[PDB]
Amino acid sequence: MFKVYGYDSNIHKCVYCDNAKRLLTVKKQPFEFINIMPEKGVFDDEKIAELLTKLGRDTQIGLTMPQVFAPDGSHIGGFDQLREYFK
Repeated sequence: MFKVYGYDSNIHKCVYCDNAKRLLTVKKQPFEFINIMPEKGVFDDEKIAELLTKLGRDTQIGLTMPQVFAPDGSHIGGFDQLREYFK
């Protein structure tokens, strides 16, 4: 189950979510979504905090969404970056 760090609602846009979703489904792999903005304009301090630590030990260099994560490993990347993970 891949973890997608992005937005799944009317509180935020998301293009890669549409393709990335069918992407994993097409390859025949399960996954789970995660919204980093559970409010009309407020990110999730809980996930955001763990997100940074999950990334590494630096800062968010223009961190964009959606950001996927290994179902049981480490950060994989976005859509295209992940497509490489799926080959």
